[PDB]
Amino acid sequence: NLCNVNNYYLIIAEKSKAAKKIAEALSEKPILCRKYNVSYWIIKDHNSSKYVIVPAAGHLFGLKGESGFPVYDADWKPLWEIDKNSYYTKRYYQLISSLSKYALGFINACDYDIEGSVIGYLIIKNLGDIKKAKRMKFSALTKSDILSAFRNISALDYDMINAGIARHKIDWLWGINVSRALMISLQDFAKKRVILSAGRVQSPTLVQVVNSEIERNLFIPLPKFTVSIIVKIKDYSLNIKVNKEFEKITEAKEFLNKLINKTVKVVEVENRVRLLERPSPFNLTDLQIEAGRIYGISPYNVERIAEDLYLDGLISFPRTNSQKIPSTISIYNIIKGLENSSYRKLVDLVRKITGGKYVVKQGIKDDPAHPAIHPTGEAPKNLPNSKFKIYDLIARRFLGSVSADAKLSNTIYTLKVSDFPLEFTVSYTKILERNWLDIYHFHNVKEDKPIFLSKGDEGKIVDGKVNISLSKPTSRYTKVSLLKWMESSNLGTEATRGRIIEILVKRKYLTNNGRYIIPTKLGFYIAEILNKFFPDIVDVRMTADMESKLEMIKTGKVLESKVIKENIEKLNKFIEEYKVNKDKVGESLAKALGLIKIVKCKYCDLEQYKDGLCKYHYEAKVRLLDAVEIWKERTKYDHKKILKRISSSKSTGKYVKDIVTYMLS
DNA sequence: GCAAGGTC
Ligand SMILES: [Zn+2]
Repeated sequence: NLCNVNNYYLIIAEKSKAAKKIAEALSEKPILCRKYNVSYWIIKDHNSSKYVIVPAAGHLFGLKGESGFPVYDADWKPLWEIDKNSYYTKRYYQLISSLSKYALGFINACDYDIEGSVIGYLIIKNLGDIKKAKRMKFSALTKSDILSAFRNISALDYDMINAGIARHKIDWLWGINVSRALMISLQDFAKKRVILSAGRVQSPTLVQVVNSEIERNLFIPLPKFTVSIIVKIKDYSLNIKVNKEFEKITEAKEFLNKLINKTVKVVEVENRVRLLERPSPFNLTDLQIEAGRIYGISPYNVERIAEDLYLDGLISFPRTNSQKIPSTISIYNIIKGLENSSYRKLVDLVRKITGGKYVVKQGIKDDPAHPAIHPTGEAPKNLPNSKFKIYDLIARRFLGSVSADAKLSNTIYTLKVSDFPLEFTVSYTKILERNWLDIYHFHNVKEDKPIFLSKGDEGKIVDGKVNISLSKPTSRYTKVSLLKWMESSNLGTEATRGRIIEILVKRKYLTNNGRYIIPTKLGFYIAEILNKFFPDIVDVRMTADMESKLEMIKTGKVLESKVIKENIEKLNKFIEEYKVNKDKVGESLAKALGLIKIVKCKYCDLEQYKDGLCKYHYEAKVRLLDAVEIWKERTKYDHKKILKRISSSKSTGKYVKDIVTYMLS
């Protein structure tokens, strides 16, 4: 049988598609084999050496520690021996273990990042011979990249491996201990056993939602005033908002008074042609943001649809931060694949506006292991509309990036009020060449109605208004805008961000208020408890500091052992200081879950704090009265008018509106 | 039991 083979080198890939692609790169007829119901590949013909290519399935090993508190040591163990979720990995473990027995040497061909180095290391270490190990380094999954990596096989980068291991240790230490400190404190106080968690990523994310929700529910809009004018010039009546703001309504009224009756004169005309840049290809964060804005799909669902499309061979590997396509990726093969599909009409358009040359508009962000998300060229069949909407975004985004920047004709009129130092512009845009706007057609570009003015034309300011504008709070969070905030803060990875948000929901820390996501009462107190006794775990700075130490490990500037001991010092010091207050923590937690029931606020479910009000409803009144004074000085309105306008604004925090409502009776 | 991180 063809699948019998001896004296080969064992090439370990991170996933089954990567293994297949490597096998296809090294032989034109690689041998498909099957054992423990896992596919693997034999190469009998690559330059007179034998190779077996076997996929892992993500991590096959994970840290495992003792039970109890606190625990400052853990061991790598088979994931299936500890986690019944990842029982899926056992058959991969068994296959690789079997194949390692006859192998002459081992090559880690997992993805070229910190986690890939660890996955392959632990597999070779525990199932193979780490003394006979080498590394394959490729940043894309093309034959050229793979065969070049294969030719340039090097020794293991232990600095990269140790950074990866350090990341696991740090996250295990803080995640497990602090999560246990939460559960153990409640257990000793309330004699209740509930699942509570904290972590380097999930907890700064919870606190962000909680802090924003607090400031928002306490927000009072403050008033400012701007002036708009009516300009009669020739057949035209122009309504112009003057770029000047006023705190006091009286100085806005004096400004408007000084503009009315004055003459305005066109002093400059500029006809300029602007290029509107075509988009770059998607990274997962861009795709999540766009799919959210255009279709309302949640970032966790976008991640899993993108995965299904990639498992179907329709798009490249989606868990990528890159917005770049490297030169080893055949654009021609994608375009001609998309020609043999329903997109051929758009391809013909791209071929037209480019003169037949497809140049990717390379984005800024990179990824060491993968290029940006792009269609493979394979034509889809039987995509439910939800999976087609994602595929179409990716394909039109890629096709748009290989097309042409759009051309805009801007007519800009500079008008000056004669007898006053005030200039202001009036402009309309007309789209010369839509170009990518017809391909990635998810961008509305406003073409105003043309206005024909000439240098020397004059008009009168015949009217105007003082316009009030009320200040605005921070916006509410959606799952996608939270995703965006995490990426912006460098929390999580393309894979974990969606999932970690869903963890915060499953722990009942956050919940869905329709479109939005809002903290629960449990979430509120967990943020407070964690900021009080474990503030490091609640700041995005912990990830920044950890990333910095990890880059030092990767570059030979520090030892993993130091970083872990330092981490243990900080955690333990908090652990010591914690288990004195550990019954207050359980107490706060007991209140958090509604076990210590309490006297409720006059207006909500929170615990009353002063004058019959919870601490936030009390602060809402303090802040309201301060604001009401500011409104008085600025607007000259009477008290009832101020309240009723504050009660009218969607910007007004809920807690404030409860008090205003009451003040109005 | 709990993290964050791979992938299924
Ligand atoms: Zn209250």
